[PDB]
Parts: sequence; C-alpha cells; structure tokens
Amino acid sequence: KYSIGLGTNSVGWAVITDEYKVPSKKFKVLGNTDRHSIKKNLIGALLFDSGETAEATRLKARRRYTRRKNRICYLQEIFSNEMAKVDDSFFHRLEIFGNIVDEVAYHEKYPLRKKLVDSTDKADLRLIYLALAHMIKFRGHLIEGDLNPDNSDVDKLFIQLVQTYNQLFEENPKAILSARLSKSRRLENLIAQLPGEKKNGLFGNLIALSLGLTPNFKSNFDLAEDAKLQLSKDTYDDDLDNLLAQIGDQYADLFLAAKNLSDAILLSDILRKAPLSASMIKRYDEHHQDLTLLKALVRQQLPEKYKEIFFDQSKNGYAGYIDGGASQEEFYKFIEDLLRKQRTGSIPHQIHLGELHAILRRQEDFYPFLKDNREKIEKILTFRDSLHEHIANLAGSPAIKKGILQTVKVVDELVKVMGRHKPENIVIEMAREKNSRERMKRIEEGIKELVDHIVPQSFLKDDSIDNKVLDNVPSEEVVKKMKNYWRQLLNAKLITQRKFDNLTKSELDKAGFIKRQLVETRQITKHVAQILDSRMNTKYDENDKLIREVKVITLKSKLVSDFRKDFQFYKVREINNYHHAHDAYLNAVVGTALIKKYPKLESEFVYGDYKVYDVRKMIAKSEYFFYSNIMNFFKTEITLANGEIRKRPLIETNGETGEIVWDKGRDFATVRKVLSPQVNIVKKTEVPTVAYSVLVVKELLGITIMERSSFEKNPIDFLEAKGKLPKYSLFELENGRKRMLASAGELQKGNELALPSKYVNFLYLASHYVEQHKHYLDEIIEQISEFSKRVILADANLDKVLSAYNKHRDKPIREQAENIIHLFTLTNLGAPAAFKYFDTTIDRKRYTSTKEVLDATLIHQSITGLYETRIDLS
Repeated sequence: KYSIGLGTNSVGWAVITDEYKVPSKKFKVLGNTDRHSIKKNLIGALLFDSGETAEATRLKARRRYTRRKNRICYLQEIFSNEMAKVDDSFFHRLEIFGNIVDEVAYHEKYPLRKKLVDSTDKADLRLIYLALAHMIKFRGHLIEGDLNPDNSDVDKLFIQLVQTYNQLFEENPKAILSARLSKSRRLENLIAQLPGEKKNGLFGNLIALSLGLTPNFKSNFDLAEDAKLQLSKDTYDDDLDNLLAQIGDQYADLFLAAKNLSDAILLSDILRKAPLSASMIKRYDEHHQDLTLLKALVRQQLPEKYKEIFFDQSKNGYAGYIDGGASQEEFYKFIEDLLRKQRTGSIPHQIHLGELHAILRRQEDFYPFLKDNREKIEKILTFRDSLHEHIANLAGSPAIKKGILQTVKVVDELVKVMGRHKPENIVIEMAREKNSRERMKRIEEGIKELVDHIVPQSFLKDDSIDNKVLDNVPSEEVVKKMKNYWRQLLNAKLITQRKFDNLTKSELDKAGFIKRQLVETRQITKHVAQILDSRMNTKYDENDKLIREVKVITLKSKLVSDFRKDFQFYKVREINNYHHAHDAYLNAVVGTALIKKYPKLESEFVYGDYKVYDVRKMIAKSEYFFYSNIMNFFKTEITLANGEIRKRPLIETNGETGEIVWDKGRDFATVRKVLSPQVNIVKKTEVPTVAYSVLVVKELLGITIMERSSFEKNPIDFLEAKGKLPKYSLFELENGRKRMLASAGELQKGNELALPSKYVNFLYLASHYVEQHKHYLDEIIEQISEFSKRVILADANLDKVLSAYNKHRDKPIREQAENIIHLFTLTNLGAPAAFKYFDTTIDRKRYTSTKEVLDATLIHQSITGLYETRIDLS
C-alpha cells in the first residue's frame, strides 16, 4: 500500500505509494479556534536543537554497574543453595575468606580459572563461584553467531574495518597486529603499510583504539573539547557517545569496527581448553614472582625504600598502584606485562564462553547440577529506558542521536498516522552535510607525487569520481592498453584502487557493481534497521530466520541524488524545510520499484537472513537485466558512451512474478503532482540560565535552573514572592501569523513559506544554468513580498528587498534566483538570520515585544503535530 523514506538538526519523513503519490490527508485540529482541519500531505520534517534536557541526560557508569550487579545476582541465585552448603557468609563479605588462615593462604597461593580448567581434581565451590563471577562481570564486547574461525581472522575483520571506513569516504578510501610488540610499534607498522595515513588521522587513531592507546579524535573532526576514548576504561560508552554525537552518527560503526578488530586481536593472541586461562597463568606468574623477587631485592639492597614500595599508598609505588588511585603508566615510570591488574580491549564473550565451555566440561562430571545447567550458564553471559539505553549503548550521545532518538519517535507515530498500517520500505541514510578541502588535498598530493562514466549508467548509477572520467560493455581491451597511464594515477593517489580495476573491468566485472549500490556499509542504519526490525517484528519468525514480517531497507542516498538529477525533481534547501522532506520523498521512491523488480537482490540491501543468490547467475548475455543497473528501468532511454540509445518498454514489470512494478506513462505524472504546498512541518517543543517561562495571572517571568525545584515544591509562595511554556512554543495570531518563544525576551518566526513546484524546480534550473519562462521570477518575488507582509512584518526591511531586485534586474536569471535563495532565510521558521541579497544586506529583526502572546493562541504540538491543544486566553 505505501512506503516510507528517511542529520544534525533535522529528521525528514515522507510516505509514498506504488505510483509515488505522497498522500494528502486532513488532520483534526482540536483547538477552540475556528479551525477543525488542515489539508497536509504525509510528508515533512522534525527540527530540533542540541541542548541539555531530560532526554539529553537519559541518553548518557551507574547503569553499567547495575547491569553487572544484576548479572552477578542472577549467578548467585543459582549458586545460593550449594553456597550455603559450603559457606553461608561468603557472598556478603565480597565488595575474600572468613578466617585469617584461609585468607592468607589464598593470598600467597592464589591472590584459579585455569586450575578449574586444567586440574581434574574436585575443587572448592567458592573457587568456582569466583571464577564464574569474573566470567560474567567483565564479559566484554557485537556478534550474534557462534564462534568460528571467521571471527578471529585478523585479515577478515581488518578488511571489514577498511570497507566501513572507505565506503564512508568514497573520495578518500596478522603478523603485524598479532605480533608481540609495543602497541605504538604495532600502530606505526600498520601505518607504514598504508601510504597517505598519519598517526593523528581517523584511521590511525582507530587502529590505536583497537590496539591499546588513548586516541583523541578531536583533531580528526575539529571539536572544541576533549574526546578521550579508551576501551578498557569503564565509561567508554559515554565518552564514545559524546565524541560521535559531536561529530555525527555516521562513524559510530566505523568505531565499532575498530572495536571488533580489537576483539579479533585479543582472541588471536589468546588462542595461539581456555587459552586465555593460559595467558592468565602468564599474567599471575609474572606479577606474583616479580613482586616477590622485587621484595627480595629491595630487602637485600634498599631497605629504606621498601616501605615506600609496599606500604605507602599515597606515594606512586606498588602500594598506591594496587590500593590507591594510581594509574599503571605512572607506576611503571616510578619503578608491558609486569604487574597487570585485576580490572583489565574488553575480552570478547566468545573468548569468555570458550572458558565457560572449558571450565564446566572439565568439572561437569563431578558436580551434576552444573552439568544440568550447562546451556543456562552460557545464556547467562550472552543474554541482554531500555530503548534509551540501547541508543546510549550505540556509539552516539544525544547531540545528534537526538534525531535517531527522534527517528524512532518519528516512525512510531508515523505508524499511527497511516492507521497502524505497516510500510513496505523504510530507506534511511547518514552523511555529513568541507568537501571542497577534500578535493583540494588529493590534487596537491597527486601533483606532488608526479566527461563520461567509466562504466556507463546502464550498468549502475555512479556519478561519483570513482566511476566518472573526464562498446556497450565497459572499456574495451583496445582502451585497456592505456592502463599504463592508469597505473601512474593509482600510485599518485589521483585515482582510487577500485577505479584502477573498474577501468580494466565481462560478468565478473559486473558482479561487484550491483553490490556496491545496494550493500550498505553504514551499519548505524543497520543498527537503526535492527531497532526498526526489532520494534516491528515482535511476531518472531518460526524458524530459519527468527525474523521476517515486514521489511527494513537501507538504500544509499546515492540512489536518490541520481534520481533527482534525471527526472526534473530538483531540490532547493534554503527555501523551507521541504528539502529534507523532498529527500525523504525521493528516498523511498527507489524502494517500491526496486524490490518488486529485483526481488533476488533482497539479501544485498534488506535486513534479515536470506538466500545469497549467485549474482553471476542473474547477470546474463547481451540478449532480469543484462545491463547491470538496477535503476535503468526508471529511464525510458539508455545512454551509452558511443552515443547509441537503447530503447526501453513503456511499462515495466517482473518476469518471474508478473506484477507491474513501474508505469512510465503514469507514475511520472503523479510525482509532479506531489511536489506542487501545505505540508506537515513540525517543530518539537522541548523543555541567570532560565529554563522556561510560565504564564502568570498576564506576563512571562523566567525560571532559572535553581528556581524550578522550589517552583514544583511550593509554586504559590514562589509566585507570591516575586510580586510551562517551553522554548519555541507555537504562538499564532490573526492571519496565520505564528511565533515561537525563544525566551522571555524574544520571539521567533513560526511561518513556513511554500512554493508550488513550478516555482520550485525553476529555481534550481535557473541557479544551475526555458528562458521563455522569465515571468515566473516576478511572481516568486511577488509571492515572497506578499508572504513577507502577512507574517514576517518587517516592512522596513521589505522595502529594500523589493528595491534591490529592481536594481539588479539586468542580471541573468541564474544569479538573480541564486540571491533569491539567500533571501528565503528571512522567512524560514526558527531563529532569524542575517543575510546578503545582492549587494543589499541587513534584513534582520528581533521580536522582543512578546505582549501579543498574552492574548494569542498557544498550539501545543506533538512530535508529528497531529494532536494540538489550542488554548486562547484574551
């Protein structure tokens, strides 16, 4: 029936039919004003700011402590009966033994895991409980499947990290990592293998975070405040969140790919029973014998500094190392496998479960009840508000996962908007929205070292430089003789590695082409898909998938940006919040046709477990598609390098199913009927630093952070002594004029300017230069001037605006409309902003007089704005 497609400060949403109609639906208005409904399309955006609110706190050590306490409590619930049979008070004395002799004996002898592993003799149950407690306390860290050689393979997950980094930067894409060398040495050795990468780079810092350093990604993304990261450190989730939400959500699973690389390196250094338990034999032996030998040598040589080493907690020695708040790095400096601590990459649960298998099997015979609970104990370690926690568990804090916190709330009521009906496709994407410096850097490096698609659009829509170069099948072998020149561009970094292939790339050439467009490397969208797939599929699949029942699609926005340029459905951002809505419309337009046309490609871009069909089988000879592009059938005509044009059918369908998937004579008509002006654009209301101003009975008085607490306790006395309207509260008056409450001292524009698509698409065509249509320009300015008088109320500035167009009327249609785009900033909802219109500038105002609000109508909007409670007092 329908479909849905979905930044730092905006969340776009839209709804789409098979013919790409955005539904026009009335919305009930429950306010006392003479307004019962509004005709708005099922499209829009949600804007938000990054501020310290309740949600900001909710999406940011205590919860980790409670999780570990719950895990150990679940273990103790099983252990308690036999524990009381052995030692009743052992559990309570933990934050070791109840008597001095046993305690001291355990102190020199075992100040256990691999004795439960190797020794077959029956051991004390206290010892097993302690072993399992340290099993489940430091569980570690991402893999649903069982442990296999594939998880550990350093090459495999390093390559996975390289792909996730390279397909996030299309312009700029074991013996070393598992070596028993210094972490800095391993990092330098890895960096030396990749030219053009520095230690301070994002990739060098990610490798270090996989290795053990303390990378600071602030220099990698130009932040103002420190962004220390440390996997071993407890609060790595919170610090990771703060950094990535300062710098954008797209790198979250880049960082998590680094995290899994660290996991792989740990597993690798371990397995070459429970080999981590052999590694802790190494750790314990070195630590304890080195401590004893140091004690002996200090006794024999420096008796005075002995007490400083072993008994002065305040000083920087071992005494402060173990019992005080002293780090290892200073301790080694005062005096890396010498004296490693108990609370120290978080060892993968694949390693730990390897011990749970090793420990329990070696002792399952002697204790029958532990053998019976073999599978349960495995589930204890590997099992997992909660949704607020998981986004906190993801690699992003509120700052930009506020929208990803919103995008769930956006979609959750969007389900209600369409009457609980479920969408077929939900396309999501994340990209930075500084690239001009990027294209400059490669040119500087490429020169220092020393238009047509390489593969045409018939095989895939790739207008990026990786495919663009300034017969029908890719470059012929006659052209392949130029590869000597292509090699000089590869080593000069003027071209990427895959481009060196694609130029020289039959069917094996086309096999990788489809995958890149559809396979999604941004797994944050997969994590969002996981959230979408978990919240949608409560009815778990019976077997072999465990999940089905309505799809989650993650297409790249590249299938949209190409879709915009081809068929006259262009986008202008600064006009209004429709451009996010326009992308959210042209996002899922791709989804409806692609799946019904190529169901075999489902596994490549849709969430869930599916049969991996051989792409070689689907690609055929010159006689679904021979030409590999999934979006060829959108065009009626196919363009090749030679200039020969391949015809296409008027109506497209799927051969193996027979369903019509594409109506060229009818679907193109409906799309233009979409972009042409009432749309659900909703600004979510959110709670000497004043928080919010409450109406007083009439005037507004601000409440600082301190006063609110006393306000909730005794509001009457607090109101009496001086003599909730949240920030950006919708304030409407007279002919649709709208205001938002910036503070007690200022107001904001709440009126969104709209344009019928003829006036929209023209602006992009003009700005990116139909010259007979110069009469559209006068109407646009007139429509702007008419819009300015009704709601903006800046008649002093507006007179200059109308004059300025008269001064520069001789200028071309292009530059004129480009300055019109900047002129649109005056009308946009939100904080007013100064701008330049031709030479004429200023055009800025501050609605400090808020007296209108006292008699105005408030409109308390939901996130989608459907349920409005308009209370007008006057």
